[PDB]
Amino acid sequence: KKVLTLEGDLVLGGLFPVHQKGGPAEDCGPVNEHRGIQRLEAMLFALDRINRDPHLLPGVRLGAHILDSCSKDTHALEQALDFVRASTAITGVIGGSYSDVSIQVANLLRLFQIPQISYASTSAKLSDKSRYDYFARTVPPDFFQAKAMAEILRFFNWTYVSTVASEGDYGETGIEAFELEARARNICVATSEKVGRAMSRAAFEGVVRALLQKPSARVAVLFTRSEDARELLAASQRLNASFTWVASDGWGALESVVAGSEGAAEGAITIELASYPISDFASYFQSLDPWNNSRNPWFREFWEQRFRCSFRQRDCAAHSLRAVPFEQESKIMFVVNAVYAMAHALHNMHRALCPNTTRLCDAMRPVNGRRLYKDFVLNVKFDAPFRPADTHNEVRFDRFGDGIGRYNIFTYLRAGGRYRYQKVGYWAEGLTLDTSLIPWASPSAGPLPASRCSEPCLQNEVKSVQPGEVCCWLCIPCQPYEYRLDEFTCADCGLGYWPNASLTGCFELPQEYIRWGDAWAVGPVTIACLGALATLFVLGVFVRHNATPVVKASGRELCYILLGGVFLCYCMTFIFIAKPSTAVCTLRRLGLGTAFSVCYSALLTKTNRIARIRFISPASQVAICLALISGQLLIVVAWLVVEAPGTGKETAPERREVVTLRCNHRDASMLGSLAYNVLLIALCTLYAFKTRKCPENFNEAKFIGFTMYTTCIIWLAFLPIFYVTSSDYRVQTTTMCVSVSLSGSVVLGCLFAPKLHIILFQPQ
Amino acid sequence: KKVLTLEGDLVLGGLFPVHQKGGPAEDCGPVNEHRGIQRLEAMLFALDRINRDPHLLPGVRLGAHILDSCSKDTHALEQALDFVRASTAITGVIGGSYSDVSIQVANLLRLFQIPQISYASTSAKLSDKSRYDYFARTVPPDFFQAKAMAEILRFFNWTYVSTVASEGDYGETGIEAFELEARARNICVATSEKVGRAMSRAAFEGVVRALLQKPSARVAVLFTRSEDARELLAASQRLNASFTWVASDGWGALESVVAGSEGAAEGAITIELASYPISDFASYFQSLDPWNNSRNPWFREFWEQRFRCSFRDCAAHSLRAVPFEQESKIMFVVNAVYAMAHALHNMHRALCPNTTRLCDAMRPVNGRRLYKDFVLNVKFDAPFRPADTHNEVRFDRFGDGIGRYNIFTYLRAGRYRYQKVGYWAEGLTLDTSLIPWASPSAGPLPASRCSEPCLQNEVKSVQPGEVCCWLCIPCQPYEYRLDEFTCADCGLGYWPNASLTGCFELPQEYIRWGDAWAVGPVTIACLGALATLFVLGVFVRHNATPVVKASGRELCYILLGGVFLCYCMTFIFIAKPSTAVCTLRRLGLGTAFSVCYSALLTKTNRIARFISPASQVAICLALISGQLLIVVAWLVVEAPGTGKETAPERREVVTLRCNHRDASMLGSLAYNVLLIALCTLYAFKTRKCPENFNEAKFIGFTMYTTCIIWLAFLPIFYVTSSDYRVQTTTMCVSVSLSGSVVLGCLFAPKLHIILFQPQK
Ligand SMILES: CCCc1cc2c(NCCc3ccc(OCc4nnn[nH]4)cc3)nc(OC)nc2s1
Ligand SMILES: *[C@@H]1O[C@H](CO)[C@@H](O)[C@H](O)[C@H]1NC(C)=O
Ligand SMILES: *[C@@H]1O[C@H](CO)[C@@H](O)[C@H](O)[C@H]1NC(C)=O
Ligand SMILES: N[C@@H](CCC(=O)O)C(=O)O
Ligand SMILES: N[C@@H](CCC(=O)O)C(=O)O
Repeated sequence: KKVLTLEGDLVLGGLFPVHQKGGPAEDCGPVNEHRGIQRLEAMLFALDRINRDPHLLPGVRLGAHILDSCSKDTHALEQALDFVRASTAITGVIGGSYSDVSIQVANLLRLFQIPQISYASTSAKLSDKSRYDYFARTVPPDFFQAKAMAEILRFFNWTYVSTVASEGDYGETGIEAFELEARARNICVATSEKVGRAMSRAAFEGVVRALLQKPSARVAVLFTRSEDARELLAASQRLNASFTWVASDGWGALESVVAGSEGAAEGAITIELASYPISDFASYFQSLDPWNNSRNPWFREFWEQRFRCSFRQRDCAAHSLRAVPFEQESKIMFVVNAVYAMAHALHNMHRALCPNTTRLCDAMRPVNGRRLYKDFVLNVKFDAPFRPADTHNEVRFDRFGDGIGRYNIFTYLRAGGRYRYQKVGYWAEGLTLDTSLIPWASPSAGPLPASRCSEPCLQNEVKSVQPGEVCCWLCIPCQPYEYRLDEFTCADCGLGYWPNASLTGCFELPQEYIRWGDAWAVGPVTIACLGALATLFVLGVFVRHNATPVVKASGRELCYILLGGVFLCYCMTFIFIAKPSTAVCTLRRLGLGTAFSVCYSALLTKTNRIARIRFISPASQVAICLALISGQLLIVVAWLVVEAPGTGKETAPERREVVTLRCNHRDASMLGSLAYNVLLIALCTLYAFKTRKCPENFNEAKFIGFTMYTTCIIWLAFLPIFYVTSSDYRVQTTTMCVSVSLSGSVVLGCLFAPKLHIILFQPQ
Repeated sequence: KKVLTLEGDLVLGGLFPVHQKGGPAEDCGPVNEHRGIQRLEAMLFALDRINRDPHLLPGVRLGAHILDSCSKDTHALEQALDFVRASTAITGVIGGSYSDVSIQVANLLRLFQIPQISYASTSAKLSDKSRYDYFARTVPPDFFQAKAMAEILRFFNWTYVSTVASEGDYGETGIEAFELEARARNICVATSEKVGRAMSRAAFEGVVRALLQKPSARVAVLFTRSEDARELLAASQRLNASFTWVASDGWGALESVVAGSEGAAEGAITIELASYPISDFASYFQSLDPWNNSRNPWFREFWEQRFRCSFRDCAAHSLRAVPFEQESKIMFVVNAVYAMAHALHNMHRALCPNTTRLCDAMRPVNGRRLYKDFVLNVKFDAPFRPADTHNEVRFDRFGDGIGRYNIFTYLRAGRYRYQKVGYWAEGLTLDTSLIPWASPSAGPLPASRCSEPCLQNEVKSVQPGEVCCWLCIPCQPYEYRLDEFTCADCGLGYWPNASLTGCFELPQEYIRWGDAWAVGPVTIACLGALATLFVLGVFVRHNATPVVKASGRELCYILLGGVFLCYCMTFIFIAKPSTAVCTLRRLGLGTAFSVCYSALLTKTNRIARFISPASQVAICLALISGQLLIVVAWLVVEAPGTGKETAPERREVVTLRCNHRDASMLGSLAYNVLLIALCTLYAFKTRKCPENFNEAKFIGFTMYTTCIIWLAFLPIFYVTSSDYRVQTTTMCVSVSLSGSVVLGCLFAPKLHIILFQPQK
């Protein structure tokens, strides 16, 4: 209901938010001590400085008609009728501390052609000159704050965040640009909330809970007014929640937002417009008292709110503004600039429109607002008022009547104890953060907070993206034989190889075979050596005593061939344990049959000659034995011609199983040669059953039959053991040896023990 | 720049979109015919009918001051300055069509206390009476169309959808409400697009292409103004793109939107406010011609545009010959005018009781009184109503209407037409028979979803909070799925049913009686049993024969019996296991071996060296009963049971096994081994004299052979403990061979000398 009026030739209107938006019962409550009173005193100070300037409007004195908007658009629009009710007359309006108020006032003012310059309105909608064609401002739009915030988020690897925004033209227009800029930097948003004009504490707690619903998103982005930010921070403190805040210029660097909720706000990052303090305004504002500053109608209420006193008790005289500290507001410069800009415009008009006189002129009595705005408002160019030493600034408007984009970045920190605000880098055309000043980001404290949906998969895991969400992937493990060729897919190697340590490689593994130094090779080798030594000893004994009647009673040539066969029977253990080659496989295929053929042929001839006792000479006997041996050899030669002498490396469903080196298919030759021997054995047994006759010095073929029986029992009992363990061929070939050696040892003991018994125990 | 003025005692304002929005070049474009001239003539007709009624304002003549908004808010406000310049006087303002114009005008009018009633304005923001405290309307808000659309997009199963909006209050608020309602029902928005105030053809084509980038969403939900819809349809026709359109009342049922783009628009579904046609208005409009309708300044431009003629050969045409199609919202305009008239009549009756002409008290009408006590409390029969209807005019606490809607489809008959298929008041009802593609035998319904349904055997896993999309995953071949999200184990020894929800205990397994591995011995055992029966019969018959007389005992008959029992035991090993079968196997094996070796223990003892016909039998029976004692004690200690086996890589493989472990048998075999070491020892000590027919060296040979067999067999058993099939085959073969050795080695010479060569 109050208005500030100062007489002058030309009157400039003003609009400031002196009072905060009251509650339901009352339209307007408490006073704004920083964004209200100080800005108004700045405008008054600029007017006073202009009115004693000889170079700027020497003969024209500027008046003022200042109103209060009370942070509400309807109240501001109701008050704004005073500017247009005259058509005293108002040339232009320096106003706007909010975007809704500015838009509503511009919509009304454009119908009467009244220029308007704003000092704090940063909405992008106002750059459309087809809708708002009477408007200028000294601040940049919100097109660049979204870019700055997106780059700040991208710097710290924050890819999963949450946006809280306010309702109107500042909050939604800013968040749409932030969402576009996030899209252009591969970022992703989880949830979105909005705050209404009328909101209670319970709804704020609901917003906090909705933010807490997603635990992975620990970063909250705010495009909010100061009151909404204060209430949200208070609610978060009450509910004991912890977030890392990134806020717009609504929070700025105000101390009232974080008053009483210091614990919740610590570690936040905020953006503010770049500015400097003015030295004259401090000395001007620190000399004001209610008994001299009569022209301001809202000063006494501010005095009572500030110093907590009352003029009724006559106790407010002691207090003074000098003793208490002074913290100048950020946008004061902008306010001063706006006023000076308008002044300069009018000066140029007065210089061009009528150069004859210095006072006002009959042509310029009713000022034209189209000419003034279109020609002179947008073409102003001067040096900034009260500029700090060694710094250069300038006052200009773009095509859209907007300012220049420069911002400063602040953190809230806990001192060594009171809380203060510090610069952490500029932002002009690209970020320039200095990470040393932020406490939460020096590495002594800990690693930087995290805001990702899903953690990075391991080198052995692969990524399969879930449809509908880029930021979140599910890790998977590859088969143990599989290597990871690319980030989102892995393949398997060709059989015979194994993944590299880095798992981006294929490597041929260790070919495995039985080795000489193994105990499983040592044992059979020792047994074979002992058998060979025993055979040599028996041969040496028979040779040494070759003239005794008992030795002469038996054949000597057949004894020698049988001893040689026994020796070959033993040597095969050693042949069959040797590393496979081009020659060793041939010996493995040959010697088994050769040994059986030699031994069984010797037995056959011995029984044949005893049974017959034609062609009984020691040479007919040698010929028959050699023919019987050569028969088996014929088959081996044929097999060598029929099949291929070679080897093979295999694999099995269990791919881990190493590629063993084995000989080629040996089915037909071995089994057939089996016949070259088992049939011969059967004939020998038959002739032994027929040799029971004509007893010789011995002719106890009861021993040869027993030998054959024991051999059949032996081998025939290896067949169950084999299938039992068809794997581990290295241990598989630890039965063929130990059966062949046993058969040979049975034959040797059977044939030689009675003769040695006679040789030793009796003279005969 | 032109104004329509009619004199009267009281004046009502008006605001209609007579002209379409012009381009960058000019302020005002071509004339708008349906939401223009028709509505303006409806208002004029309502005023003239009110100005000749016995019961409503009999002594006061109402005037009019009607302006043009040209589809722009800035132009509408510049024109609306005329209403407040008096502060002639304006009693009320029958206001905007589009929501932006209404909001802009209301912001200015609330300052001077001038009531306003709108038509066709459906924005939700206007329901907030803290800001627009002088605004009323006869149409419901946009809070219910979102519900209607979300239920049409759920009757048919659509879940990946796209949205297109117009910049401004109407489109943005509507899309926000629709998104909330869709989330509430599990409907998910694929992509979101916006249309600006000034958009070129390339921008519309870009919007179409952006819609065409995600290809599962084939349904587009438009909540936009009519001109944007027309331009988007033209762009879609040019680029040969096909979608299913769901539109709000901005499209409505206008023929202008679908002029020349019939192919792209076919099959669309739109929503319109519920209304009826008035019959007096048709003849009123159809009777107009430019020579007598001189009070309307915009009529000649409409005539020129409509009939394509120039007044500078215009009299040949007539409006009666052409068909007439009434616009949907004529009733609402008539209702608004009548509501204002009734409010003024009631106020006049309250304040000027003794006169019919205006009195001095009402001379400057008080806006705040008329609106707070008379406008919101009107109630009357809706005028020009159908013969059997009950529509009434009233306002709620927010000055709103009742929410009822109709639903239309666009089809080809060869002319095209709109067809009504249902309505929405509080619950959705629609007839799918009238829709061509929704009718049966036409084919499957158009589909739009993130993921197709999972297979029977598969399970879906999704990220948390992902309510629409689903990622299917195959469960393991041996797992029972608890619910769609998570598969689980079914149970050891069980396999999942065919339906993948049931589970069934696997069948057991035991040797099939026809496997050749087991068949081979059943035959060997039969042959051995036949031989034992033969030998027993021959020796039983010829007891008189001297070969029987020479040895003189019955341990031979015992031994034979034992041999027969050993073969019957090898019959009983290859059998279906049970408790009794386990006991029989665990008794008979030891019994048969101990019997045979005890017998030959007797004969070796007897020939080693009081020897009596009963002492030898007593020793044999004592050794047998000793073995029976041991086996019975060990069977009492370990109760016989049956079990089922399973293991780490068992893959549908079940088994039946005896509860007794293999190693527990070992003790009995140890016993028998010692027995053998004794029999052999004695057979070694008596290796010289042939007491009768050389019957000692044959006994020695038999002892050695049995020792060889046991030495060969024992490790094969331990090595083959791993595999059961080979174990049973080897056990059967070894036992059968061990019996055959004793038989053939000992009983062959006696049979040969008795039968083949009788010489005793
Ligand atoms: C009563 C009858 C006694 C006889 C037995 C007998 C016999 N038996 C051994 C047969 C056999 C077994 C497994 C093998 O797989 C193992 C392997 N092989 N190469 N690498 N690993 C290979 C061969 N071979 C032959 O000479 C051919 N003569 C005879 S006389
Ligand atoms: C952000 O991510 C990049 C990508 O690896 C990394 O190099 C950079 O260090 C991250 N930022 C910080 C502050 O660690
Ligand atoms: C939509 O899904 C429900 C759920 O199974 C189903 O009952 C209904 O039939 C579906 N709609 C149509 C048109 O089939
Ligand atoms: N930039 C803020 C104004 C805040 C202030 O007055 O400091 C807005 O446009 O909403
Ligand atoms: N109901 C639409 C206008 C559509 C019409 O003109 O009928 C709105 O609120 O903007």
